[PDB]
Parts: sequence; structure tokens; C-alpha cells
Amino acid sequence: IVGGYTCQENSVPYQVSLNSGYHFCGGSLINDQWVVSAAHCYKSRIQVRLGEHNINVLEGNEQFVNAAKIIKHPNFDHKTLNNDIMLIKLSSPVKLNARVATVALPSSCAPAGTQCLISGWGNTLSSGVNEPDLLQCLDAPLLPQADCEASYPGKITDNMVCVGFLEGGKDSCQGDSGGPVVCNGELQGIVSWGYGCALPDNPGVYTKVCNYVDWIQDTIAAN
Amino acid sequence: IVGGYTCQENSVPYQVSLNSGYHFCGGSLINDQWVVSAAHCYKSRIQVRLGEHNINVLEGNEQFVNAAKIIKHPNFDHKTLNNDIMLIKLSSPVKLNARVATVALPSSCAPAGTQCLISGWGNTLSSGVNEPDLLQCLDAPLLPQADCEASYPGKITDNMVCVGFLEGGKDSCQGDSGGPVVCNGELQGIVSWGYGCALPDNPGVYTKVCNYVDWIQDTIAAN
Ligand SMILES: [Cu+2]
Ligand SMILES: [Cu+2]
Repeated sequence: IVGGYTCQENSVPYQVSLNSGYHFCGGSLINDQWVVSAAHCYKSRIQVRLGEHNINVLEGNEQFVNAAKIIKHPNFDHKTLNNDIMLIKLSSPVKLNARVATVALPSSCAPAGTQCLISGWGNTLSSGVNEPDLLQCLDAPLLPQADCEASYPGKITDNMVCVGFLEGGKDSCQGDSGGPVVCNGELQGIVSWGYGCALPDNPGVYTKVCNYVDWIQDTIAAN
Repeated sequence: IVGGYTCQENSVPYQVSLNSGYHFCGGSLINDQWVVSAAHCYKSRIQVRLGEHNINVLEGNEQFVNAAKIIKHPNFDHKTLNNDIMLIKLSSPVKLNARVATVALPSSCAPAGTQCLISGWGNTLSSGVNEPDLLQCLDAPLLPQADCEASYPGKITDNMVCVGFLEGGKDSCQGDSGGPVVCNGELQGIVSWGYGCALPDNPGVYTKVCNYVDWIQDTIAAN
């Protein structure tokens, strides 16, 4: 998160860290045994870390759990990052409590103008890399689809939505990938891509989760 | 390397990749059993990879060797990155040949105006991160110390030298760290830090190797 603020400790209780010896992506807990993330965060083995605030200090609320099935969407295409969404089933259900909780899936697609919360332990600079310890937060609105399209000519599918500020300064970045954008209580987007991080006229683009509620549900049911 | 060109295969034969399950820093081979890198690239276990061009494909000239002693300078200070230099002794001597060779240590400090070659598998973007497969190269001059000082007020010690372009566009970046700047045949600088990557008025700053020839030699002798 570039240009964001440090989240109050465990105020984003659905946020998870995907770790393979180091933090490389984020995700969201949608029920006690399943995480949703980006298909681009695929790796053969993943340890999911829940209840985190400081990614480098054990503060006493962490639950570390291995991923048992890691399921990318059938039609994920790495060249366009179209259908960038992946489901992770945990080896064991987690114990839900104040600091580790679920986020609801969307009842419908959110309109342009909605303020959303984006969080992650991703890069905090628009140039160079600085990885933060503490979870970062950003309040940002869903952009009009025609501004998304204007910023990325020919690259936006109906499964993508821009969230951010056309002025730049504030955006998600690498390492936030796979993490949540939640707009009053429901998961509406997954961190996916954008040109640079926090550049003017280059808002971040997100996987539009309302287009996948049926896929997510069938996949959970069948697994 | 931002704004650089892909080096001809094995044209930089002293360049090594420090790997701990992934590439995280560079270094230079200065004799058949020793590598010099940045103290900031310290890790408890390191595999040194020599003879590389494509960091992700085995092309047939690679030699992978573990580090036996990893020695940071006694006075390295992580807050200012002053004395950012580290020596690595390999478990076995490597076999030197056309594609794996040594770079000479400096006979003296190079003057402002010298063109140098910088190489690495570091980040190639001034905003966001993109890690390259193929080794990257950049021709860049040593800057006047007063321009270094003007760009980083109060942060430049006599053990640092700026190399780069005040206009921005071309610079080293994260992942190049610990790698070589060679100015007609001798190692004159080690990739260390800078604000951003390739920003105007923010040239890269390098560990000034001519200040450490005696330390490097005593340390090798004693180990
Ligand atoms: Cu990719
Ligand atoms: Cu550091």
C-alpha cells in the first residue's frame, strides 16, 4: 500500500498473509476453511497466516495453517491476468474470534463512487521497494469503468474494476496482490495489477469479485 | 537495472547471483574462492551462482556453490549503510574459464567522469517491480562528489560514491544490490542504495571499493 496508514491492530480480521518462507501475497478469509486470493499468487506449497498485524514479530494472535488444496480458476490467463482469482482450502478450519473473522461475499456489483478499504503488507513506495512490517490500509473509491478503460486502453475485461485515485500518490502495489478490497462489509475486489504503483493516470485494477460468486460457491461445495 | 540493455551472454563473467531459494542480491568474483558483495545482502546461508545469463533456465555454464564463510565488515551500520561491503568464501574453488572469471581490485580511486559498467538481475522499473530473467547492463559515469552530496544532504560518507545520471531514467535498483560497478577492468563500486530507482536528482550510491582494498586483502589472508 502506497500513501496509506497503519491499520489499528487486528481491525481487518479477514486479512491473511500467504507465506512461502517470506510474505509474497495477501488474501481474505471467507469461511473457517477457505481463503480467496489472486491466481497469480499460485505456488505449490503455501502457509496461510491469520491474526497478523506485525508480519515479523509474534504478537500472540497468529494462527499459521497450511494450504491443502490451492485452486486457480480454470480460465485464468497469465498474459492478461484475466480471471485472476484462486481459492485456498486450509488443512484444518481456523478458530474464529475477534481478531480472525470472515468477510461476506458480494450480494451485487458495487457502483462507481463506493468507498472501499484496501489492505496489505505490499510495497509502500511509488519508486523502489520498501516492505512494511505492519499492516497498511487505504480508503479508496471504485472508479467509473470508462476511466479504467481510458487509463488502460484495450486491457480491461468485464472481470476487472479500477479502484484508486487518478491523481496518483495512493494505490496498492506488489506484495498486496491477492488481498481484499471491501466496500461496506463485502469483498468486491482482489488486488491484481496496474502500471507502476501510485502513478498519475494509472489506477490499480482489481478482479471484480461479484462476477465469481457462483464459481466460488460451486467450487467450495465440490471440494 | 532500470533503463539498461540485456548483456551479451556471459560477457560479464565475474557477475554472481546470491540465491537463497530465489535471487536476492548480486556480487563479484575476485579470485577462485571469494566473492565481494554488500553487507546488506547478509543471510545465514547463501548459494552463490556463477556462469549465469538467464537466472531461470539452465543454459549449461552454471556453477552453483555454497558459501562457507560470510563476513560482513566489522563497522557496517545498517542505518546509514555506511561500510556496506561483505566478503563470501566459497566451499570449494570454482573452475575459472571463459564464462567465469575474476575482476581486479582497484589500484586507486576512480575520478569523476569515468564510464563504468553496472550489471544485475535487479528490478527494471522506476515504479512497481519487474524482475528480469536475463542479466542487464548499464553504462554510467562516476559523478562528482559534490553532486552526490547535493542529492543526499547529510547522508554521503567518504565510503560512498554516486554513479548515474542526474536526469533519472537509468539506474540500478533493488535486487542489483551487492553487484559490481567496473570501470576499465577494476571493481570501483558495489550497488548499495539511493532514493527510489532512476528518479531525477536521485542517483544511485555505491560503496567506494578503493577505500577497502587493504581490509579485503587482510580478511582473505586471515581466513
Ligand atoms: Cu506474473
Ligand atoms: Cu535493510
